Amino acid sequence: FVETPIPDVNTLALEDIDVSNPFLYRQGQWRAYFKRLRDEAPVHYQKNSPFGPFWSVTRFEDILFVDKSHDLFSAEPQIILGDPPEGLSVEMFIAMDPPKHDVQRSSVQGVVAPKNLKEMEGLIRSRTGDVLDSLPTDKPFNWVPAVSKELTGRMLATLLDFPYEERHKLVEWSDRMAGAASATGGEFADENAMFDDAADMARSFSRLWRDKEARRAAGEEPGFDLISLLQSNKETKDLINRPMEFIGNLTLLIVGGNDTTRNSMSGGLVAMNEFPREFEKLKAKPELIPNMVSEIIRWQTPLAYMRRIAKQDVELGGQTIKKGDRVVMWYASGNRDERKFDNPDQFIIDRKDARNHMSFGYGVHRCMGNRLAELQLRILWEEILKRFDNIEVVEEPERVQSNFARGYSRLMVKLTPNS
Ligand code: HEM
Repeated sequence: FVETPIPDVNTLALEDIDVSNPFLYRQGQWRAYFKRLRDEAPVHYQKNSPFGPFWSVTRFEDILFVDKSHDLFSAEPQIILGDPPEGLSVEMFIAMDPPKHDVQRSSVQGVVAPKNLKEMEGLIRSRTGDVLDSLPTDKPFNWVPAVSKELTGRMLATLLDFPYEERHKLVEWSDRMAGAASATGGEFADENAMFDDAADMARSFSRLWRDKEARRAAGEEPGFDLISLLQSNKETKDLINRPMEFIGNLTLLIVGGNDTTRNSMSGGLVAMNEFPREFEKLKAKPELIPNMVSEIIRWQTPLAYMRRIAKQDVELGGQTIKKGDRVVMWYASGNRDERKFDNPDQFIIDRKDARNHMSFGYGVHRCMGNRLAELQLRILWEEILKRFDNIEVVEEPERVQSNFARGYSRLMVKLTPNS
Protein backbone atom coordinates (compact mmCIF):
# COMPACT_ATOMS: atom_id res chain seq x y z
CA PHE A 1 0.00 0.00 0.00
CA VAL A 2 1.16 3.47 -1.02
CA GLU A 3 -0.77 6.58 -0.09
CA THR A 4 -2.26 8.67 -2.93
CA PRO A 5 -4.80 11.52 -2.67
CA ILE A 6 -8.28 10.07 -2.25
CA PRO A 7 -10.74 11.81 -4.60
CA ASP A 8 -14.10 13.34 -3.75
CA VAL A 9 -16.66 10.54 -3.47
CA ASN A 10 -18.85 12.42 -5.98
CA THR A 11 -16.29 11.58 -8.67
CA LEU A 12 -17.09 7.86 -8.32
CA ALA A 13 -19.65 5.47 -9.66
CA LEU A 14 -21.23 3.71 -6.67
CA GLU A 15 -19.74 0.35 -7.77
CA ASP A 16 -16.23 1.88 -7.65
CA ILE A 17 -16.39 3.05 -4.02
CA ASP A 18 -13.73 0.93 -2.26
CA VAL A 19 -13.81 1.56 1.50
CA SER A 20 -11.10 -1.02 2.16
CA ASN A 21 -8.53 1.73 1.41
CA PRO A 22 -6.44 2.07 4.62
CA PHE A 23 -5.86 5.82 4.13
CA LEU A 24 -9.56 6.79 4.21
CA TYR A 25 -9.45 7.57 7.92
CA ARG A 26 -6.11 9.39 7.74
CA GLN A 27 -7.30 11.64 4.93
CA GLY A 28 -10.67 12.44 6.46
CA GLN A 29 -12.54 11.07 3.46
CA TRP A 30 -14.09 8.21 5.38
CA ARG A 31 -17.08 10.30 6.55
CA ALA A 32 -18.20 11.30 3.08
CA TYR A 33 -17.53 7.85 1.61
CA PHE A 34 -19.54 6.04 4.24
CA LYS A 35 -22.35 8.59 4.11
CA ARG A 36 -22.73 7.97 0.37
CA LEU A 37 -22.91 4.22 1.04
CA ARG A 38 -25.42 4.62 3.89
CA ASP A 39 -27.63 6.86 1.76
CA GLU A 40 -27.51 5.14 -1.64
CA ALA A 41 -25.89 1.69 -1.29
CA PRO A 42 -26.31 0.55 2.34
CA VAL A 43 -25.64 -3.07 1.38
CA HIS A 44 -22.87 -2.60 -1.16
CA TYR A 45 -20.81 -5.10 -3.17
CA GLN A 46 -17.25 -4.19 -4.15
CA LYS A 47 -16.09 -6.55 -6.89
CA ASN A 48 -12.51 -5.19 -7.04
CA SER A 49 -10.16 -4.53 -4.13
CA PRO A 50 -6.63 -5.51 -3.06
CA PHE A 51 -8.33 -7.90 -0.62
CA GLY A 52 -10.73 -9.43 -3.12
CA PRO A 53 -14.46 -8.75 -3.25
CA PHE A 54 -16.58 -7.89 -0.25
CA TRP A 55 -19.92 -6.49 0.88
CA SER A 56 -20.13 -3.38 3.06
CA VAL A 57 -23.02 -3.02 5.52
CA THR A 58 -23.12 0.58 6.70
CA ARG A 59 -26.42 1.45 8.45
CA PHE A 60 -26.74 0.94 12.21
CA GLU A 61 -29.93 -1.15 11.95
CA ASP A 62 -28.52 -3.50 9.32
CA ILE A 63 -25.22 -3.95 11.18
CA LEU A 64 -27.18 -4.94 14.30
CA PHE A 65 -28.94 -7.61 12.26
CA VAL A 66 -25.75 -9.06 10.78
CA ASP A 67 -23.86 -9.05 14.11
CA LYS A 68 -26.69 -10.71 16.04
CA SER A 69 -27.56 -13.27 13.33
CA HIS A 70 -24.69 -15.73 13.67
CA ASP A 71 -26.98 -18.41 12.20
CA LEU A 72 -26.79 -16.48 8.88
CA PHE A 73 -23.36 -14.76 9.11
CA SER A 74 -20.33 -16.66 10.38
CA ALA A 75 -17.37 -15.09 12.16
CA GLU A 76 -15.19 -17.90 10.87
CA PRO A 77 -12.34 -18.08 9.89
CA GLN A 78 -11.19 -14.47 10.35
CA ILE A 79 -12.81 -11.17 11.28
CA ILE A 80 -10.44 -8.77 9.51
CA LEU A 81 -11.30 -7.86 5.94
CA GLY A 82 -8.37 -9.57 4.22
CA ASP A 83 -6.32 -12.66 5.10
CA PRO A 84 -3.51 -13.25 7.57
CA PRO A 85 -0.13 -13.96 5.98
CA GLU A 86 0.62 -17.63 5.36
CA GLY A 87 1.78 -19.36 8.53
CA LEU A 88 0.33 -16.78 10.94
CA SER A 89 -3.31 -17.94 11.18
CA VAL A 90 -4.28 -18.68 14.77
CA GLU A 91 -7.76 -19.63 15.97
CA MET A 92 -9.35 -16.99 18.23
CA PHE A 93 -12.86 -17.10 19.61
CA ILE A 94 -13.58 -13.63 18.17
CA ALA A 95 -13.55 -15.51 14.81
CA MET A 96 -15.61 -18.50 16.04
CA ASP A 97 -19.34 -19.26 15.99
CA PRO A 98 -21.38 -20.70 18.86
CA PRO A 99 -21.25 -23.14 20.52
CA LYS A 100 -17.45 -23.40 20.40
CA HIS A 101 -17.16 -19.62 20.73
CA ASP A 102 -19.15 -19.74 23.95
CA VAL A 103 -16.98 -22.53 25.37
CA GLN A 104 -13.71 -20.75 24.61
CA ARG A 105 -14.92 -17.35 25.84
CA SER A 106 -16.06 -18.94 29.12
CA SER A 107 -12.53 -20.18 29.75
CA VAL A 108 -11.04 -16.65 29.86
CA GLN A 109 -13.90 -14.31 30.79
CA GLY A 110 -13.03 -14.54 34.49
CA VAL A 111 -10.02 -12.31 33.90
CA VAL A 112 -12.38 -9.33 33.54
CA ALA A 113 -14.77 -10.37 36.31
CA PRO A 114 -16.32 -7.17 37.74
CA LYS A 115 -15.16 -8.08 41.26
CA ASN A 116 -11.58 -8.31 39.97
CA LEU A 117 -11.74 -5.01 38.07
CA LYS A 118 -13.03 -3.32 41.22
CA GLU A 119 -10.11 -4.63 43.25
CA MET A 120 -7.67 -3.27 40.64
CA GLU A 121 -9.07 0.29 40.64
CA GLY A 122 -6.43 1.51 43.11
CA LEU A 123 -3.60 0.18 40.94
CA ILE A 124 -5.08 1.57 37.71
CA ARG A 125 -5.63 4.97 39.33
CA SER A 126 -2.12 5.01 40.82
CA ARG A 127 -0.60 4.24 37.43
CA THR A 128 -2.79 6.86 35.76
CA GLY A 129 -1.86 9.53 38.29
CA ASP A 130 1.84 8.66 38.25
CA VAL A 131 1.94 8.80 34.46
CA LEU A 132 0.10 12.15 34.37
CA ASP A 133 2.36 13.59 37.10
CA SER A 134 5.42 12.61 35.04
CA LEU A 135 4.43 14.63 31.99
CA PRO A 136 6.15 17.96 31.29
CA THR A 137 4.02 21.07 31.54
CA ASP A 138 6.57 23.48 30.02
CA LYS A 139 6.73 21.93 26.53
CA PRO A 140 4.64 19.70 24.24
CA PHE A 141 5.06 15.93 24.13
CA ASN A 142 3.61 12.99 22.22
CA TRP A 143 0.60 11.73 24.20
CA VAL A 144 0.50 8.43 22.30
CA PRO A 145 3.68 6.85 23.78
CA ALA A 146 3.68 8.88 27.01
CA VAL A 147 0.09 8.18 28.11
CA SER A 148 -2.02 5.95 25.88
CA LYS A 149 0.59 3.29 25.14
CA GLU A 150 2.17 3.56 28.59
CA LEU A 151 -1.07 2.88 30.47
CA THR A 152 -2.30 0.23 28.03
CA GLY A 153 0.98 -1.66 28.25
CA ARG A 154 0.95 -1.77 32.04
CA MET A 155 -2.65 -2.99 32.03
CA LEU A 156 -1.89 -5.75 29.52
CA ALA A 157 1.09 -6.91 31.59
CA THR A 158 -1.14 -7.13 34.67
CA LEU A 159 -3.81 -9.11 32.81
CA LEU A 160 -1.31 -11.84 31.88
CA ASP A 161 1.16 -11.36 34.76
CA PHE A 162 3.55 -10.87 31.85
CA PRO A 163 7.08 -9.77 32.89
CA TYR A 164 6.65 -6.05 33.42
CA GLU A 165 10.03 -5.10 31.97
CA GLU A 166 9.11 -6.93 28.73
CA ARG A 167 5.61 -5.42 28.31
CA HIS A 168 6.84 -3.35 25.36
CA LYS A 169 6.98 -6.75 23.60
CA LEU A 170 3.31 -7.60 24.19
CA VAL A 171 2.66 -4.40 22.27
CA GLU A 172 5.30 -4.56 19.51
CA TRP A 173 4.36 -8.16 18.64
CA SER A 174 0.68 -7.23 18.76
CA ASP A 175 1.15 -4.14 16.56
CA ARG A 176 2.95 -6.09 13.82
CA MET A 177 0.11 -8.66 13.97
CA ALA A 178 -2.94 -6.38 13.80
CA GLY A 179 -1.19 -4.26 11.19
CA ALA A 180 -0.51 -6.88 8.52
CA ALA A 181 -0.93 -5.35 5.06
CA SER A 182 -2.74 -8.44 3.78
CA ALA A 183 -5.26 -8.32 6.67
CA THR A 184 -5.97 -4.64 7.31
CA GLY A 185 -3.92 -2.62 4.87
CA GLY A 186 -1.59 -1.77 7.74
CA GLU A 187 2.00 -0.76 7.25
CA PHE A 188 3.57 -4.14 8.16
CA ALA A 189 4.32 -6.01 4.92
CA ASP A 190 7.39 -8.05 5.99
CA GLU A 191 6.40 -11.68 6.60
CA ASN A 192 9.91 -12.37 7.94
CA ALA A 193 9.31 -10.02 10.88
CA MET A 194 5.87 -11.50 11.53
CA PHE A 195 7.34 -15.02 11.52
CA ASP A 196 10.00 -13.96 14.02
CA ASP A 197 7.42 -12.24 16.24
CA ALA A 198 4.68 -14.89 16.18
CA ALA A 199 7.26 -17.51 17.13
CA ASP A 200 8.86 -15.31 19.81
CA MET A 201 5.38 -14.55 21.19
CA ALA A 202 4.39 -18.24 21.28
CA ARG A 203 7.66 -19.15 23.01
CA SER A 204 7.18 -16.31 25.49
CA PHE A 205 3.67 -17.40 26.49
CA SER A 206 4.99 -20.95 26.93
CA ARG A 207 7.81 -19.79 29.22
CA LEU A 208 5.33 -17.68 31.19
CA TRP A 209 2.98 -20.64 31.60
CA ARG A 210 5.82 -22.80 32.92
CA ASP A 211 7.17 -20.08 35.21
CA LYS A 212 3.67 -19.58 36.62
CA GLU A 213 3.02 -23.29 37.19
CA ALA A 214 6.44 -23.68 38.84
CA ARG A 215 5.62 -20.69 41.06
CA ARG A 216 2.20 -22.10 41.94
CA ALA A 217 3.73 -25.49 42.76
CA ALA A 218 6.16 -23.66 45.06
CA GLY A 219 3.30 -22.05 46.99
CA GLU A 220 2.77 -18.66 45.34
CA GLU A 221 -0.81 -17.55 45.92
CA PRO A 222 -2.86 -17.30 42.69
CA GLY A 223 -3.62 -13.84 41.35
CA PHE A 224 -6.03 -11.87 39.15
CA ASP A 225 -4.20 -12.70 35.94
CA LEU A 226 -5.39 -14.97 33.15
CA ILE A 227 -2.63 -17.57 33.57
CA SER A 228 -3.43 -18.05 37.26
CA LEU A 229 -7.13 -18.33 36.33
CA LEU A 230 -6.46 -20.89 33.59
CA GLN A 231 -4.30 -22.96 35.94
CA SER A 232 -6.99 -22.90 38.68
CA ASN A 233 -9.78 -24.41 36.54
CA LYS A 234 -10.00 -28.11 35.75
CA GLU A 235 -11.01 -27.55 32.12
CA THR A 236 -7.94 -25.41 31.37
CA LYS A 237 -5.25 -26.65 33.80
CA ASP A 238 -3.79 -28.54 30.80
CA LEU A 239 -4.24 -25.77 28.21
CA ILE A 240 -0.52 -25.89 27.33
CA ASN A 241 -1.17 -29.28 25.69
CA ARG A 242 -3.70 -27.67 23.29
CA PRO A 243 -1.31 -25.19 21.66
CA MET A 244 -3.71 -23.64 19.09
CA GLU A 245 -6.24 -22.85 21.89
CA PHE A 246 -3.55 -21.66 24.33
CA ILE A 247 -1.74 -19.38 21.83
CA GLY A 248 -5.01 -18.23 20.26
CA ASN A 249 -6.67 -17.30 23.55
CA LEU A 250 -3.67 -15.39 24.90
CA THR A 251 -3.04 -13.59 21.60
CA LEU A 252 -6.68 -12.49 21.42
CA LEU A 253 -6.51 -10.91 24.89
CA ILE A 254 -3.45 -8.84 23.96
CA VAL A 255 -4.50 -7.86 20.43
CA GLY A 256 -8.04 -7.29 21.65
CA GLY A 257 -6.99 -4.80 24.31
CA ASN A 258 -3.94 -3.13 22.75
CA ASP A 259 -4.71 -0.45 20.20
CA THR A 260 -8.39 -0.27 21.26
CA THR A 261 -7.50 1.01 24.75
CA ARG A 262 -4.70 3.14 23.30
CA ASN A 263 -6.83 4.84 20.68
CA SER A 264 -9.74 5.44 23.05
CA MET A 265 -7.34 7.16 25.45
CA SER A 266 -5.96 9.31 22.62
CA GLY A 267 -9.24 9.91 20.80
CA GLY A 268 -10.98 11.69 23.66
CA LEU A 269 -8.39 14.47 23.47
CA VAL A 270 -8.85 14.75 19.70
CA ALA A 271 -12.63 14.95 20.11
CA MET A 272 -12.27 17.64 22.78
CA ASN A 273 -9.95 19.58 20.49
CA GLU A 274 -12.58 19.55 17.73
CA PHE A 275 -15.42 20.40 20.15
CA PRO A 276 -13.73 22.50 22.85
CA ARG A 277 -16.99 23.62 24.51
CA GLU A 278 -17.35 20.03 25.70
CA PHE A 279 -14.29 20.43 27.92
CA GLU A 280 -15.80 23.48 29.60
CA LYS A 281 -18.99 21.45 30.09
CA LEU A 282 -16.98 18.58 31.58
CA LYS A 283 -15.04 20.79 34.01
CA ALA A 284 -18.32 22.25 35.29
CA LYS A 285 -20.10 18.87 35.52
CA PRO A 286 -17.51 16.13 36.17
CA GLU A 287 -20.29 13.62 36.88
CA LEU A 288 -20.62 13.46 33.08
CA ILE A 289 -17.42 11.38 32.87
CA PRO A 290 -19.15 7.95 32.59
CA ASN A 291 -21.43 9.12 29.79
CA MET A 292 -18.58 11.01 28.14
CA VAL A 293 -16.57 7.79 28.02
CA SER A 294 -19.39 6.20 26.02
CA GLU A 295 -19.44 9.23 23.70
CA ILE A 296 -15.65 9.02 23.23
CA ILE A 297 -15.97 5.35 22.29
CA ARG A 298 -18.86 6.10 19.90
CA TRP A 299 -17.13 9.02 18.20
CA GLN A 300 -13.73 7.36 17.94
CA THR A 301 -15.00 3.80 17.09
CA PRO A 302 -11.51 2.33 17.67
CA LEU A 303 -12.29 -0.75 15.50
CA ALA A 304 -13.95 0.27 12.25
CA TYR A 305 -15.54 -3.09 11.50
CA MET A 306 -15.79 -6.80 12.03
CA ARG A 307 -16.07 -9.17 9.07
CA ARG A 308 -18.36 -12.16 8.51
CA ILE A 309 -19.06 -14.74 5.80
CA ALA A 310 -22.61 -15.49 4.65
CA LYS A 311 -23.50 -19.08 5.56
CA GLN A 312 -26.31 -19.03 2.97
CA ASP A 313 -27.82 -16.61 0.49
CA VAL A 314 -29.24 -13.70 2.52
CA GLU A 315 -31.55 -10.93 1.28
CA LEU A 316 -30.50 -7.69 2.97
CA GLY A 317 -31.14 -4.08 1.98
CA GLY A 318 -32.70 -4.96 -1.36
CA GLN A 319 -29.64 -7.06 -2.22
CA THR A 320 -28.81 -10.76 -2.32
CA ILE A 321 -25.65 -11.60 -0.41
CA LYS A 322 -24.43 -14.94 -1.74
CA LYS A 323 -23.30 -17.90 0.34
CA GLY A 324 -19.56 -17.58 0.95
CA ASP A 325 -19.36 -13.81 0.41
CA ARG A 326 -17.41 -11.68 2.87
CA VAL A 327 -19.64 -9.16 4.65
CA VAL A 328 -18.05 -6.20 6.45
CA MET A 329 -20.01 -4.67 9.39
CA TRP A 330 -18.82 -1.04 9.42
CA TYR A 331 -19.31 0.07 13.01
CA ALA A 332 -17.49 3.30 12.15
CA SER A 333 -20.34 4.07 9.74
CA GLY A 334 -23.15 2.81 11.97
CA ASN A 335 -22.05 5.11 14.79
CA ARG A 336 -22.41 8.09 12.41
CA ASP A 337 -25.81 6.98 11.07
CA GLU A 338 -28.30 9.80 11.55
CA ARG A 339 -31.09 7.21 11.56
CA LYS A 340 -29.73 6.25 14.98
CA PHE A 341 -28.01 9.37 16.36
CA ASP A 342 -29.06 12.98 15.88
CA ASN A 343 -26.13 15.20 14.87
CA PRO A 344 -23.96 12.07 14.65
CA ASP A 345 -20.67 13.76 13.79
CA GLN A 346 -20.85 16.04 16.84
CA PHE A 347 -19.01 15.09 20.02
CA ILE A 348 -21.69 15.69 22.68
CA ILE A 349 -20.58 14.42 26.07
CA ASP A 350 -24.08 14.47 27.61
CA ARG A 351 -25.65 12.66 24.64
CA LYS A 352 -28.30 10.58 26.38
CA ASP A 353 -28.02 7.64 23.93
CA ALA A 354 -24.21 7.60 23.67
CA ARG A 355 -24.14 4.24 25.48
CA ASN A 356 -26.13 2.66 22.63
CA HIS A 357 -23.17 2.91 20.25
CA MET A 358 -21.93 -0.18 18.37
CA SER A 359 -18.17 0.25 18.91
CA PHE A 360 -18.17 -2.99 20.96
CA GLY A 361 -20.45 -4.75 18.49
CA TYR A 362 -23.61 -6.60 19.44
CA GLY A 363 -24.55 -10.24 19.69
CA VAL A 364 -22.45 -13.09 21.01
CA HIS A 365 -19.13 -11.38 20.12
CA ARG A 366 -19.89 -8.12 21.96
CA CYS A 367 -16.55 -6.99 23.38
CA MET A 368 -15.40 -8.99 26.41
CA GLY A 369 -13.21 -6.10 27.56
CA ASN A 370 -15.84 -3.33 27.42
CA ARG A 371 -16.02 -2.72 31.17
CA LEU A 372 -12.22 -2.80 31.52
CA ALA A 373 -11.83 -0.22 28.76
CA GLU A 374 -14.55 2.00 30.24
CA LEU A 375 -12.99 1.74 33.71
CA GLN A 376 -9.58 2.86 32.46
CA LEU A 377 -11.08 5.72 30.43
CA ARG A 378 -13.13 6.94 33.40
CA ILE A 379 -10.09 6.92 35.67
CA LEU A 380 -8.00 8.67 33.01
CA TRP A 381 -10.42 11.60 32.77
CA GLU A 382 -10.96 11.77 36.55
CA GLU A 383 -7.21 12.11 37.01
CA ILE A 384 -6.90 14.62 34.15
CA LEU A 385 -9.51 16.86 35.78
CA LYS A 386 -7.66 16.88 39.11
CA ARG A 387 -4.52 18.23 37.42
CA PHE A 388 -5.07 20.25 34.25
CA ASP A 389 -7.05 23.44 33.59
CA ASN A 390 -6.35 23.14 29.85
CA ILE A 391 -5.00 20.77 27.22
CA GLU A 392 -3.84 22.04 23.83
CA VAL A 393 -3.14 20.03 20.66
CA VAL A 394 -0.18 21.75 19.04
CA GLU A 395 -0.04 19.95 15.69
CA GLU A 396 -2.49 18.07 13.47
CA PRO A 397 -2.65 14.49 14.83
CA GLU A 398 -1.05 11.75 12.77
CA ARG A 399 -3.53 8.94 12.05
CA VAL A 400 -2.57 5.30 11.56
CA GLN A 401 -2.63 3.52 8.20
CA SER A 402 -5.29 0.79 8.54
CA ASN A 403 -8.81 0.00 7.40
CA PHE A 404 -9.47 -1.64 10.79
CA ALA A 405 -7.87 0.31 13.62
CA ARG A 406 -8.94 3.94 13.82
CA GLY A 407 -6.13 5.50 15.75
CA TYR A 408 -3.29 7.91 16.24
CA SER A 409 0.48 7.54 16.12
CA ARG A 410 1.25 11.15 17.07
CA LEU A 411 -0.75 13.49 19.28
CA MET A 412 1.33 16.47 20.37
CA VAL A 413 -0.11 17.99 23.52
CA LYS A 414 0.71 20.99 25.74
CA LEU A 415 -0.64 20.81 29.31
CA THR A 416 -1.72 23.72 31.51
CA PRO A 417 -1.90 22.74 35.19
CA ASN A 418 -4.24 24.40 37.60
CA SER A 419 -2.79 26.55 40.40
C1 HEM B 1 -12.81 0.92 23.70
C2 HEM B 1 -12.09 -0.21 23.60
C3 HEM B 1 -12.51 -1.47 22.82
C4 HEM B 1 -13.24 -1.54 21.71
C5 HEM B 1 -13.83 -0.39 20.88
C6 HEM B 1 -13.39 -2.93 21.35
C7 HEM B 1 -14.07 -3.42 20.26
C8 HEM B 1 -14.39 -4.74 20.09
C9 HEM B 1 -15.20 -5.29 19.02
C10 HEM B 1 -15.82 -4.43 17.90
C11 HEM B 1 -15.33 -6.62 19.20
C12 HEM B 1 -16.10 -7.66 18.33
C13 HEM B 1 -17.60 -7.35 18.38
C14 HEM B 1 -18.44 -8.16 17.42
O1 HEM B 1 -17.88 -8.89 16.58
O2 HEM B 1 -19.68 -8.07 17.56
C15 HEM B 1 -14.56 -6.94 20.40
C16 HEM B 1 -14.41 -8.22 20.91
C17 HEM B 1 -13.47 -8.56 21.87
N1 HEM B 1 -12.68 -7.69 22.60
FE1 HEM B 1 -12.76 -5.67 22.51
N2 HEM B 1 -12.71 -3.67 22.30
C18 HEM B 1 -12.17 -2.80 23.23
C19 HEM B 1 -11.42 -3.13 24.34
C20 HEM B 1 -11.04 -4.42 24.67
C21 HEM B 1 -10.19 -4.75 25.78
C22 HEM B 1 -9.60 -3.69 26.73
C23 HEM B 1 -10.03 -6.09 25.77
C24 HEM B 1 -9.22 -7.01 26.72
C25 HEM B 1 -8.69 -6.62 27.88
C26 HEM B 1 -10.80 -6.62 24.68
C27 HEM B 1 -10.93 -7.94 24.33
C28 HEM B 1 -11.86 -8.44 23.43
C29 HEM B 1 -12.18 -9.83 23.20
C30 HEM B 1 -11.48 -10.98 23.96
C31 HEM B 1 -13.14 -9.91 22.27
C32 HEM B 1 -13.80 -11.17 21.69
C33 HEM B 1 -15.19 -11.35 22.30
C34 HEM B 1 -15.96 -12.48 21.65
O3 HEM B 1 -15.68 -12.83 20.49
O4 HEM B 1 -16.88 -13.03 22.32
N3 HEM B 1 -11.41 -5.58 24.01
N4 HEM B 1 -14.00 -5.78 20.93
